[PDB]
Amino acid sequence: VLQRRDWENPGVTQLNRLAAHPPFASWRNSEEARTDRPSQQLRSLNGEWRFAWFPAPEAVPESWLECDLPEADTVVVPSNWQMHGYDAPIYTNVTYPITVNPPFVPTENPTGCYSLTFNVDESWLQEGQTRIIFDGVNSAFHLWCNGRWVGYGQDSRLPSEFDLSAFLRAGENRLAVMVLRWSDGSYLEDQDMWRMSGIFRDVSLLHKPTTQISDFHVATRFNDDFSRAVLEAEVQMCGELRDYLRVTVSLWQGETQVASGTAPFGGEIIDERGGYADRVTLRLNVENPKLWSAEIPNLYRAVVELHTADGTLIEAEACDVGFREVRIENGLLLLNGKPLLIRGVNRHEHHPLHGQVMDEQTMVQDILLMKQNNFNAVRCSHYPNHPLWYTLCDRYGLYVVDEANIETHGMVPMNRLTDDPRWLPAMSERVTRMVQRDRNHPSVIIWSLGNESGHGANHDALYRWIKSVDPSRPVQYEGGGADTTATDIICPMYARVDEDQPFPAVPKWSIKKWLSLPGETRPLILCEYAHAMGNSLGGFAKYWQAFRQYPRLQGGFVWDWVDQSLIKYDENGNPWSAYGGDFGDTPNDRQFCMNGLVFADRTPHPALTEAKHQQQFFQFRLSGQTIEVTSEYLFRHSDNELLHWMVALDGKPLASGEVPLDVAPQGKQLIELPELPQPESAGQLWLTVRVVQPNATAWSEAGHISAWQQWRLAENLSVTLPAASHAIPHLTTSEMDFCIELGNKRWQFNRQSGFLSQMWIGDKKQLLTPLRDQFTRAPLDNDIGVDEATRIDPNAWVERWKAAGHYQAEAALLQCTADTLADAVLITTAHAWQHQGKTLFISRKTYRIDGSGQMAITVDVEVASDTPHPARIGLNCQLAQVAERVNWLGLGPQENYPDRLTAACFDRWDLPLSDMYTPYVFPSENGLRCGTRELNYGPHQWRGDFQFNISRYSQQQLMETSHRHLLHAEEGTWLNIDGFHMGIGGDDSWSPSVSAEFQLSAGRYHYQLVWCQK
Amino acid sequence: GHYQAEAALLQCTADTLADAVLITTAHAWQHQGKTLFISRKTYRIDGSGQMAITVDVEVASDTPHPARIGLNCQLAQVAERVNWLGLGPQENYPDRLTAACFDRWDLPLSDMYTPYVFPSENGLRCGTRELNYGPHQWRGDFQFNISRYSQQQLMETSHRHLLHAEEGTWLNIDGFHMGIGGDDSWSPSVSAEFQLSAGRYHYQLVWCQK
Ligand SMILES: CC(C)S[C@@H]1O[C@H](CO)[C@H](O)[C@H](O)[C@H]1O
Ligand SMILES: [Mg+2]
Ligand SMILES: [Mg+2]
Ligand code: NA
Ligand code: NA
Ligand code: NA
Repeated sequence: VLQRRDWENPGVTQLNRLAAHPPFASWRNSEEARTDRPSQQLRSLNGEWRFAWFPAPEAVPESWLECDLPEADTVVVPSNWQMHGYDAPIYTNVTYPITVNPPFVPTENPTGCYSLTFNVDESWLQEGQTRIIFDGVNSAFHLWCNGRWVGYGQDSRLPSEFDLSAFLRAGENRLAVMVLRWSDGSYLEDQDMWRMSGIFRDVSLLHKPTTQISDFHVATRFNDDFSRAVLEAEVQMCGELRDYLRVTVSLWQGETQVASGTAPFGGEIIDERGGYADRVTLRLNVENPKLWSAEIPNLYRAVVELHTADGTLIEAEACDVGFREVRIENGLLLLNGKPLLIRGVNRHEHHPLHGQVMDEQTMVQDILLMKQNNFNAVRCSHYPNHPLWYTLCDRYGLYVVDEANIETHGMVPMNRLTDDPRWLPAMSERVTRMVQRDRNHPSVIIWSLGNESGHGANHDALYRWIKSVDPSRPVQYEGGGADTTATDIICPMYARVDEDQPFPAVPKWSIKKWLSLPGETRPLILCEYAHAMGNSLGGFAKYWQAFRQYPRLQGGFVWDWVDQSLIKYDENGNPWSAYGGDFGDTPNDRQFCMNGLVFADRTPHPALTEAKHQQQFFQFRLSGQTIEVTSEYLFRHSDNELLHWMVALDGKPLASGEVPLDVAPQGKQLIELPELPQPESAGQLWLTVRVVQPNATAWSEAGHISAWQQWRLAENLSVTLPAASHAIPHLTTSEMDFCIELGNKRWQFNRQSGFLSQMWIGDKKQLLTPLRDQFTRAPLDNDIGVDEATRIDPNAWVERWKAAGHYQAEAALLQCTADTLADAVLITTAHAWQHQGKTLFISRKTYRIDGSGQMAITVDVEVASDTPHPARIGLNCQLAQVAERVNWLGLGPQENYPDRLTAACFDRWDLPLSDMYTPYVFPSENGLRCGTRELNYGPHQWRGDFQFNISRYSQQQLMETSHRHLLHAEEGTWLNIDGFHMGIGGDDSWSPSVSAEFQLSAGRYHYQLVWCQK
Repeated sequence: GHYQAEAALLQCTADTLADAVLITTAHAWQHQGKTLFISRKTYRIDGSGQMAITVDVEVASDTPHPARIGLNCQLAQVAERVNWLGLGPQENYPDRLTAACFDRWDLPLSDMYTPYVFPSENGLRCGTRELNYGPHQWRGDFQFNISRYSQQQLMETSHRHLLHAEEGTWLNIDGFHMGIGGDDSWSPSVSAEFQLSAGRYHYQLVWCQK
């Protein structure tokens, strides 16, 4: 064992490991099997185990096999030992966490010694077979039972199983598991995620009779219109063949048996040597079957009884059966005859506390959120999941892409292993043992060959293996250019909608162009798109406009579901979110582990609502009085949906109402609105419709909003002049300052800087920092890309801004004059922002303070055409006032940006100040709200047509601080008011991704604001 | 009512600045009680004899997007040459300007008119920073056409040969101009990005004699 070094041999991926197979419970009562109640023959060995850590496997003492070590501790299993503090988790993306020297791993290979003293019931050893199942061990392990070696296993994401029947004694028993952190297996586990290890999934003991169901496959085929099905169940036995032996496969819907078949063993003749005498295929006819889909996850129950002809049950197995067809026809992925539109998301198995250990609660939590936010599909990025995941997806209704635990991203070139026949054995085990495990789950609709491992001949062989073994499911794979011969689906990652990215060998064509390349017929579903890293998902709507226009663009899987942040603690025992490099870990890829639509604790990022809106299942058109509602549901009718409409003038409700939605799948409903009441005052009428689900479901609460849309109706422009003012403001001129006085209000303009330096209400200052122009933002993740202090990327927006000096450019005053008028004082200014002799921006302003006490600020900016386009064109100032609430008439309520505002609605919004800050773990520009016409904060009111954000953090603190928890609330409130703001992008987070139409490139910019106290 | 919309004055004040005079105005174009467009303007005339016109326009969102947001007038002058710094030499519109080049152009006044057999808007040149005609110079960032033919005469005349040179020179200077379309000629074919849909529009001119 010490001598062999099997963890450094891709030829040895297991020793004495049993065959893979679908979930077994070995029920000895049919009814228990039918109802899926716990099985006395399936014991869990989860809980308190004994664990010790070692620098290498050589440093594991001989005594540990026979005796528990005193140094060892009592830990909970399943667990990742990094999460218990024993060593550091490593976050790396591409570059391997170990030296690239296949198949060799580091001599210093962290070794986790697990042990358990447990009882085996006598009954279990008198008859039948007792096996141990390790659902997840990262990354390789040797197993001993009662001091005797049992076997070895690799592949972190599939169960390893061993027969312990001859190793177990009655009474107390002891398992010894030596878990290696790195193995030849590691070379195929280079996923972009936290690198951890240990026994991290369930450990259990299964008892099976000596004569047993060893394997079983369920299949369902249909007639042309799905009105008749045939369930086909292949069952294989182990043990002695006997004439009295039978299998009954019976199909239940609730408590009704709908079909049943019983046959002896011995299948049809297969070749010249006969057939499988140890197998039987059962064929059941089902009339008018209830079809399975994510829309309506109709399940049947299938119970497979192994028994004597005379009626003695030997054992029962079972699975949920979902009657559905998955085929690709004429270039379209069809489910039950209908073209799918995949509203998907990639989801790693991550928990901020427990690491890579999963639990029902978290999984259920994830499914509900996904379904509540209009997702219908998930990708198992990039390994087979905890077995409960599929059960839940079967039951709640989600399309799953099941992915082999193969990623060799770090290799050079990416297919160095996958094109090497010597790695085919290791690879095949990762594909084949997956298929054997999950093939009966209806929620799995697509098989994937892994992730980011180039395209090698090994992929082609495995592709064909699956197509041969399971015709029911298309096979996809992205490596080597996303459209190789190893994929039934064009599945690129981060291909853009309109923009070609013609990388050599592996181009990412615009998805619209990709479909029509000469000879191409396949459907396109993006395996990864819209990289939700930090403040992101800009341009998301553009994907969905395309998905809907093009039949063969059948959607994609967002990257990704949840931030991979871990929980650390400070001096005071206060929790904070940690990313790459926060564990002494190096080389690291810092915050690249947080691309989630939700935080590690499952709190939504702002972007989640944008996804929810774009992935709506009802589309709307307006034509005068008529709302046309179109259903994008393929199967269900809108039987738990009513339309809630509201007409509002500038946030003020006028008319409302409800209509029940009665829409057939893919059908249309015309809702005729009543004659609307005439709005008195001036303003813009907005119509808002919402789709509300009256009844609670398995996945949502009563009143859950599933879709919404807005339209501008009538606008009555204000023509009424404000009534003339008695008072006239007084200019108090100085060498250094222009003061303007009216009532208790006082305005000061510094004649050396050119900016409003101060305002007074009564005799209290309102500003801590003068009102100045701003052309920069605290850079987003998308602004940064793969840019770091040691490796400069000159093309990332932040570097373009930096090199051009946007951040360090000083305002030179060109002009600052004062004029008194009939009813107003007029301050005129001009500033030039220069860096090293170049003039980047000229800002020409006028400040018109009149008798009403309302300062009308007019701003016109020239931006030099050869300077990189600025992040924003606006003003900032630090206010002295700190209010509890922020109130505005604009897009909201949540954070929105120019290329991410479709989900925001125009209305009157009122939130606490803290909600106006988005706590991105890597702090940046955040909290912006667009199309705002009025902003209120304490005694202040601004009016116009602007974008804004308001917080206790400066753009300077946001860009100088690496983690959210290190931010300190500054004195007063920083306000950012922008006439214009650059898009956030996020088609990926490693190249500039902001589309041309969201870049501030017009050259000349104009916006006007009205500042008044109310 | 875009074609019979009457201008209704809302504000018209003057102020003497330190070194200039400022004329602030506000207009509403109305039809059947509906305000279509509001035009807010400042005219600033300083010692150099330069008239800086600042125009801010509101367009009601529920009115069809207008053909142009600009200014016009009939000049008494009739010159032989038109000289401009902008896209040219030929007629160009926002959705048909890729062939035009930015440069100093000098054409006879006739060339600034396109003789389409059925008369319409014509002769426009876009992205113009300076226009010279006789004594006059206009500066900013605008589009313009310049001819002996008013919009009114063009739209009322069926054939080009029935056209008569009016007295003086009709000038149209647009801050913004709607696309011309053409994907077909039997349904709206002007793309969204070339429709004047923003709701609020700003442009600025400088007028002076040279
Ligand atoms: C950084 C790119 C060169 S690779 C890029 O990294 C991303 C980071 O979240 C994801 O892991 C993507 O799958 C991968 O293509
Ligand atoms: Mg090995
Ligand atoms: Mg990768
Ligand atoms: Na489609
Ligand atoms: Na990542
Ligand atoms: Na930062």
